[PDB]
Amino acid sequence: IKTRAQILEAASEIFASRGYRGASVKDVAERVGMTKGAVYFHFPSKESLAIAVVEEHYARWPAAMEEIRIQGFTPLETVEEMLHRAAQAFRDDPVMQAGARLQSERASIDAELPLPYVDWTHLLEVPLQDAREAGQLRAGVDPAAAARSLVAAFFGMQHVSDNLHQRADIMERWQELRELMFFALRA
Amino acid sequence: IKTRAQILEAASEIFASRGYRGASVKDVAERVGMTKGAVYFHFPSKESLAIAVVEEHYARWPAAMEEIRIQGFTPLETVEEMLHRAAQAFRDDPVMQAGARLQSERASIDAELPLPYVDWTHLLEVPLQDAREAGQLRAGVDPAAAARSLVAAFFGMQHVSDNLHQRADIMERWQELRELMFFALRA
Ligand SMILES: CCC[C@@H]1OCC(CO)=C1C(=O)O
Ligand SMILES: CCC[C@@H]1OCC(CO)=C1C(=O)O
Repeated sequence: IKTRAQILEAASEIFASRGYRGASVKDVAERVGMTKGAVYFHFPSKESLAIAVVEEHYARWPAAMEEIRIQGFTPLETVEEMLHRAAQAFRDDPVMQAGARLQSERASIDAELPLPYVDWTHLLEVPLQDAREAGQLRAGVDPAAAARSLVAAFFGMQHVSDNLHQRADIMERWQELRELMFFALRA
Repeated sequence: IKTRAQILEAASEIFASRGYRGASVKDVAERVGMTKGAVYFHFPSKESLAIAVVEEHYARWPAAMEEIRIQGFTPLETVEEMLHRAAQAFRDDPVMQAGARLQSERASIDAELPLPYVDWTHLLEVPLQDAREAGQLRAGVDPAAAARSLVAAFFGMQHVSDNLHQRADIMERWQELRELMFFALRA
């Protein structure tokens, strides 16, 4: 039988390609192999399905940061590698593409989706605090401000890449912007 | 009688507050003082009205850059002051707020709106080229890349500010990000 993750992947594919309005639970059930009633057991409405997709595209990242940390990357290199991985994931992964598209549509999706930006901001602030204490971060740079700036800039870069080029050029666009941001952050 | 600009301002107010779907020509006509048939003389459909709002929120900026240039600001200070003025304008001006909201909604507005980002990218590239030739721009920084990075980062900053805080904190959010970007751009 199909798992929650399998249903979520199918839902992600459809939301990424069609948006919330154009997606249906009927089409998710067909894609994934099961009846609508069976899907509703896992996700009782289209709204709850959308929420689960957005939540998942955030909740995955703490574990990634832990994987990087235990390899001994410095605080600022940890932030860099997280954003590298995010860029590849928006490029490739339907759950990320769907999470972003659902959040793009938030003003006209009647569903209580998680607040954008704040999870990644909170996530990155921690290594950025360590970077400050360590002497890695340029004097006067506030870690909370750096976290906000990085998340907003990265968000904007990936959004532009999506809107204009379906994220095909995302890695180059991130490289050129990251070079400036990290030049400004490094002591 | 009402001018095109007056109709466009009323339309902007409604689009900014309600989005494209929730806006109507009927409500624009009521707001501005005139019959729907009289409004349709200027803008034959809701689509053409939306296009005019988005086009206007871009077309205004070349003149602003000229006003700054003739005061003798350096190439990089010209870029800085343009983005300062953009931040205040998104904060305050319904036409800017509407332009951004209509572009946010572009994937589900059936209207041929102008491509986002490219006008501002082209606009800023010119002074950034001058900055390079002048020796103002850090060695190795490509002007076209800097223009893209600045537009995407600024876009993201203002979007986050809108989504979370209705742009109330936009000037502070821009200051902290601009400090990093321009630290990285200046020779
Ligand atoms: C560092 C990822 C920033 C990010 O990009 C898309 C998106 C979806 O709203 C984001 C978020 O909410 O944090
Ligand atoms: C420097 C302004 C960047 C900008 O912010 C909102 C928006 C609307 O799509 C933008 C654009 O298209 O260039």
